[PDB]
Amino acid sequence: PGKQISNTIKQLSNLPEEELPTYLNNIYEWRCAKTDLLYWVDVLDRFDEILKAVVTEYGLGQFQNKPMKESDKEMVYAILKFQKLLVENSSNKSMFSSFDVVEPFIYSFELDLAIEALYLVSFFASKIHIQRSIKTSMALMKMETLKTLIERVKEKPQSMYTYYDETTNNCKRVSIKKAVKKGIYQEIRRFIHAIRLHEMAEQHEKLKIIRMLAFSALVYYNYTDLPIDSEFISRDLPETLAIINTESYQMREAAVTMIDAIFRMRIRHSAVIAAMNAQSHEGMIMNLLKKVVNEDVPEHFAIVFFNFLSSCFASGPCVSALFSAGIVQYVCNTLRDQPDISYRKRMRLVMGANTFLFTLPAPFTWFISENGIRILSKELLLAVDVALGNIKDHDLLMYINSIMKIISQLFKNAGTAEAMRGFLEGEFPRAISLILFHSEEFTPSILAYLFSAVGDYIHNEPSNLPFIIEAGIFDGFVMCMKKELPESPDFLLELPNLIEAFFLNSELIKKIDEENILDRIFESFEIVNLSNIILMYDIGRAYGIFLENLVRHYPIISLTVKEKIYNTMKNLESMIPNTDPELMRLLLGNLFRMMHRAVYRKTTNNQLITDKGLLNNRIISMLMLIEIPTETELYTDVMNILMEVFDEDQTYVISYIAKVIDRVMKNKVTLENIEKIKRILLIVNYLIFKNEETCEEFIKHCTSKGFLQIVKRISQYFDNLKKDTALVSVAKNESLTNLYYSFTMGILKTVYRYSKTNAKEYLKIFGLLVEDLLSKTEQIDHLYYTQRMHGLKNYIMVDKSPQQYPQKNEFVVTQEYLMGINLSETLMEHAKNSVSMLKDEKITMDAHKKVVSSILEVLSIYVRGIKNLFVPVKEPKKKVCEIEEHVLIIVELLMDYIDKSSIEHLLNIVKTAFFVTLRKQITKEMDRENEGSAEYKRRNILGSFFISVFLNLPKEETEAVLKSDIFTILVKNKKTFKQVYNKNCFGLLQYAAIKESRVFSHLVSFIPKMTKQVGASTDPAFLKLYAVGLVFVAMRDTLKKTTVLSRFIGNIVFAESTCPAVVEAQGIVILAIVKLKIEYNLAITIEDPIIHLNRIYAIVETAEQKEGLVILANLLIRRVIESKEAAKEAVDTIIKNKHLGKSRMYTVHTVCSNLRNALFYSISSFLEYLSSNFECISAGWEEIRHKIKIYSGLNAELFRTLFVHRATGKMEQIVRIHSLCLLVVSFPQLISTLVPEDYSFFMYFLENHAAYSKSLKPSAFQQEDKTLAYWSGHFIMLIFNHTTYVEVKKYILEKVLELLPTSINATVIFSELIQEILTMRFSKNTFDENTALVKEMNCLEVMIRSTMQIDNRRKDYGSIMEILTKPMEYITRILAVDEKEAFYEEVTQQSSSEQSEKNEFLKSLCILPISKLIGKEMEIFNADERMPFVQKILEGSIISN
Repeated sequence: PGKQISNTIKQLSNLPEEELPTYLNNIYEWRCAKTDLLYWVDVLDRFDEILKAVVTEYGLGQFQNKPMKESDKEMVYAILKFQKLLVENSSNKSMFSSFDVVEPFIYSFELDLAIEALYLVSFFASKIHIQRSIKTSMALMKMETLKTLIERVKEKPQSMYTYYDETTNNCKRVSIKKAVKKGIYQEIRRFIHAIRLHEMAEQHEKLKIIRMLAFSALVYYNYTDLPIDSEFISRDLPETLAIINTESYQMREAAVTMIDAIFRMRIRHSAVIAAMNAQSHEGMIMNLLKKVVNEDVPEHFAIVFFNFLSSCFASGPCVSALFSAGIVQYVCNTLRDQPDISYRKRMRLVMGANTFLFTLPAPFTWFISENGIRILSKELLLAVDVALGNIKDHDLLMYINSIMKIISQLFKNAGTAEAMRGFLEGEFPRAISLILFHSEEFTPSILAYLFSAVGDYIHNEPSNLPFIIEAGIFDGFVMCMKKELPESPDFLLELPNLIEAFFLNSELIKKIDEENILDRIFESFEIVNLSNIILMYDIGRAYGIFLENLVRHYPIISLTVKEKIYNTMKNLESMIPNTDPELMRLLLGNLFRMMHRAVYRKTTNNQLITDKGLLNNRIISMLMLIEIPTETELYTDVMNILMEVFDEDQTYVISYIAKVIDRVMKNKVTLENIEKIKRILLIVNYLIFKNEETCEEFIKHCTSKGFLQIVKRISQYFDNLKKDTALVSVAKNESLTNLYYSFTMGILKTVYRYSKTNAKEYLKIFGLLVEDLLSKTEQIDHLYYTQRMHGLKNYIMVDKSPQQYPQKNEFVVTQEYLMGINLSETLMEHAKNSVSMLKDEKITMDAHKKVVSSILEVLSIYVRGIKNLFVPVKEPKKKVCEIEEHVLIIVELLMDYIDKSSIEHLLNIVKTAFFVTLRKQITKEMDRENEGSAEYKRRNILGSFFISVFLNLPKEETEAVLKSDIFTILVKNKKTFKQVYNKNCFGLLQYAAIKESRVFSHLVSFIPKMTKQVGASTDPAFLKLYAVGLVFVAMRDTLKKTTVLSRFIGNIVFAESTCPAVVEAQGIVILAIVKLKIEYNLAITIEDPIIHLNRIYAIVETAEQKEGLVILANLLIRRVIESKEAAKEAVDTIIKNKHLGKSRMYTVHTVCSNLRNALFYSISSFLEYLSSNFECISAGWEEIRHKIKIYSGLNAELFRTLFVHRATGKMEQIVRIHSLCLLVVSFPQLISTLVPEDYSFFMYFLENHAAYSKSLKPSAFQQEDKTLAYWSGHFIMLIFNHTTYVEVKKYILEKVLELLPTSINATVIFSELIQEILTMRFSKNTFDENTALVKEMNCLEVMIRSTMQIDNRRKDYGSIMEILTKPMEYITRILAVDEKEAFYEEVTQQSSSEQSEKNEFLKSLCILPISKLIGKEMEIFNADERMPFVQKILEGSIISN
């Protein structure tokens, strides 16, 4: 911002609309630096909205108010002109959203509005070729609307106007000469424009310049993807240059802007130069230059024209042509010949120069050869000698700025080193000395470019340096620096460069040391006003690099630089506590980011300027004063430099921080001191954590008595902080205790993880800290026990075995460390005392649960690595048996207080008590003999207690651990078997039953007792248990037992239910019973399942997750249909699927897992297949040598009976037809035996299929309607594809042909029916007979008859035609082609939640192959079991066979 910026913003925002033009007219030109548009957002919005109000008052559609007020027009005219004036010197113009209002001003009746708005448009879209981002801003209006102004305006050019319109497609006139009423005299706007051009001819020159402005604006939006031919440049460019050369100024303004637009896009610059006459010395732009220097031109047009020239000077060939014309000699002649030209003319000349003296090197070479530099010296000296003794002339100082810059970039460019020859010889030294001696009254840019050029020339050669020196140049420099320095960025940016350039000589170094100019260089940081500039630019990095290179090349002043810089850090640290916090935050950020690169580098002489002790003193003094956020860059830099210093020498750093923290500790207790200790604890935590490798001395000092006494005093002070809550709140006390404990944890982890840590020395400090902790525990206030006990848990955590070996959970050496402390006695004391308070009822029950869970986990993970725990081992059972006795005592003491937070730890305890057994570390014989053991009976009675405790909870909590391997042995006892069977928690029963065999040994005996309770049990768990038990006993009896299955006789009847779980249970029971009956002789007889089937279909409507219901229904129905031979052949095909792969498959287990469905389907079939056609399975003994459907026993009558079911509801009919599709796909042979009369029922299928049109989508539809239509059509087309049945196909093709021409939708859907009939090809020969049958009936005749008969004049008629193009074309292509290639041809040659989930479920439904159907249906029976005893015993049977 600034002073004028905000003042103009507020004036344009507050001044009334009547007074707005009055103040606007004062500011004729922007005499200020380039700004940004983001500050005038409010001004832009106000001007835009008042423009909307004005134009809406005018109508924006008809311009009804032709006689308009002068106040509003003057207001808008000034608003536009000065908005433009503000905006040419602005930034970020892609956000300009006021563009949409200017279009009606172009067509407005007052053409001052139009000229101003089009001037704004010209400026805004003149930058398209450079920025290219104004596409969004200027896309508010079309680029095609204003094309009515291609025609040239003459003296009343046209009294005839022709307009072109649609539909009529004719051109005619509308009278304009009437002009009776102002209302009627892109199309009414075009009519208004016609009236403007014809009726009002007095202001015909004005509308003429309007038309040029509008055509130019169209060019500016887009110069159009352009018809660029040779003739385009041949007429457009010469006509425009003649326009500029001959006619007036307003229109040549648009002309020069548009030719600049044409130039900048950089196309056809060869023809542009050729027609441009730019290579001639007197080209048209140089002709304009002569005109401008001779006769005055308006400032706006002059600025635009010279910006056009500057754009021209950017391109290569263009500047080459201009230089060949002699632009350098031209401007040199104009400069030499007359001194009376204005400063602005030479300003424009040198702004051109700052481009064409750097675009190409040849103009620079000729300029050097043309004595140009000395001419510049002459003009500069005369300008400055006129300057002296007079008031501030803005134009003169801007000219001097321009001279300084042009010389600065001329010297800086590497290829422009030709100017070094004539600097000293010319009056450049005198001019630069004069500039230095009067720098106070000059623009700071003058001085910055001066310093830049001086430094560059000094660096160019040291030959002429003294001639600079004793000429008083350095004297003038020093006396200039003595006065208060300018507050400019570039001045202090370029000062170090000249300092180094002077340092190129030793005498200058000794003199600057004598005069100490570095004082100001260093002090440049601590200025509040300049601090903003320091924020903006990267001054700190520049200072750091400068000082680094200075000390690198010149270590002579290293001592002085060091002393002065440390004095500067001390001075800056002095003003920290007594200034606004953000000020030190940002100043310290700057100072640290500059010392980051200034000090601690790897170059030479940096070790001289890196002092560890003093820098540590200053950094610690900084640290104990200010709080620093983590995410700030200053935090990162201070951490980086401090860790580098610490890594340089850890010992002195830790010793010094220790003594400083002790000394500040012994002072008064203050909250600021609390912040200091907090931050010091945090920083020591980070430095401990970041330490990758540690020296042994650091570990020893951490174990030194001084360090531990410091830490114990810290603990004492923290306890003092715990004295009162008002000073340190409970949250603050908890936080400080947590951070202190975290420090202890970190140091303990570091010392333990240290290589070959001294066990005794580490245990010494560990014992000291734990005894301090337990001493602090006896205090009555136990509210902080949570973090203390978490701390002791972490103490257990740090002393743990590395467990590097995978699948290893056992203490390596930490067991002895743990047992050497007698922690068990402390556990006993804590347990009894906690139960004592439990009797005292002063603790919340949930708090009691969390306390006992904490105790349980402490004990569990304290003992889980104890060796030979519950192991009957002879020698080491002296104390581990005592530990087990303690554990049983404690668990007896806490028999009634096991919570969900404790059940996992109880599982951990039981896992530890049986670790080797469940990990199969037993030999099945050592376990078989270890029954008579003290540890064995102990763990038995404990397991009894755990079962008793677990059975005291509701089902919800027990569901978490319903599947644990511990129960496999817990229920293995028949006593516990029946005890938990009485508890009715059968999920454990199924899981352990799958995982264990003796549980089945008892369960099969149990089954006959509960065979009677099955009837209408209405329980999921009981029924699934019955099913799984029956199937498992059936397979076990097939495994050469047999006689057990024969003894089971009974019968069960079922009732009706509405709850789903009951119906899935009944369905699974039917599955099991029918599958067992069809395969094996079982005396249990059940009724006809079809009643339960229609139950399922009647109920699937309301139930959720119908996927299970439908899949079980389909599987059971094919079980009913299928026979043993069909299943055996299907299993054979499944085996052959892998058999043809001939992979390696060395292990039996992987093959069994991949084919679990084949194994568990019918074990007899797979066993006989492996006996005869054995696969390529190594079988654990070398390698083995390796190597149309007709089915019987089917139930076709049931299919026929369900065929005429004719249900009513939507979803169950959809399910039934899906089942029909699946069964016919699986079993096409059943359709062959249907009654020859049922074909009349296909009417329903084809009708409800054709009722809905998927192509012509009707609204108010349901997704279920789409599903029904798709599936109904799919069923019949599947009959076509998958069946070789001719007569039924002939009958149905008849029916479809008669029903086709009934209606338009019927015709479309029937043509699509035939299309999908012919598209996907089931088989080659079958497709051939299909084609023969379809051609025999000659469908084409009648269907094309329907094609042209229904032709009617209607809106959707045409759309129906392109819909129907594809079917006949495809049929004709197929039919005409012979049988051989016809098969080879192709085409084109929470209510919402339930609805969404059921729709997605319907979408998921599709046809699947039988094998994965088996897999997913019997996943329920296997319960996704991986390695049961079933697979092991089957592998044994296979191996033995």
